[PDB]
Amino acid sequence: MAEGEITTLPALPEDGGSGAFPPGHFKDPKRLYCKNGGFFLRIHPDGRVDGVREKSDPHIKLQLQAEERGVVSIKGVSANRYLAMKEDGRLLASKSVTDECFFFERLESNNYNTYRSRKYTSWYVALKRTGQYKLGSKTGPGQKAILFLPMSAKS
Repeated sequence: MAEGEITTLPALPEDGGSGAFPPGHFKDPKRLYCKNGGFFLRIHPDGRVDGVREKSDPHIKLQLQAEERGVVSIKGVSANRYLAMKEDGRLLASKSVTDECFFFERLESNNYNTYRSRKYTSWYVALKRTGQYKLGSKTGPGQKAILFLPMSAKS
């Protein structure tokens, strides 16, 4: 009956944020919790990307990896696929990584993170309120769907 995996509750591990996010936190998976509509990102094995409020889904355990400075490659653990944004706006995942699998990460002044697309820095990643994936064409500033809260599953 224990909700979620190893519990969670609001916390703040490593309070030494005197800079940004140097290499030292991409060793454990990270749950992407969307503050808009409260929805956790979840990559299905079929590639279909969709968010869900069921934190008891071991499919939301995405393995992130820091590549260059500010660049971070996302990867699915159970899905075993790298997220990829198409050119029209359809988001999907594949076993082979590509140049569209990168996402410029940027932390704002609100403890909220923001993943911006690379091959398309003119659009950010954001889900809908019904748990569906918002087209990368309707995404943009003004919408708070960009306020993500990737919590590391340390403990």
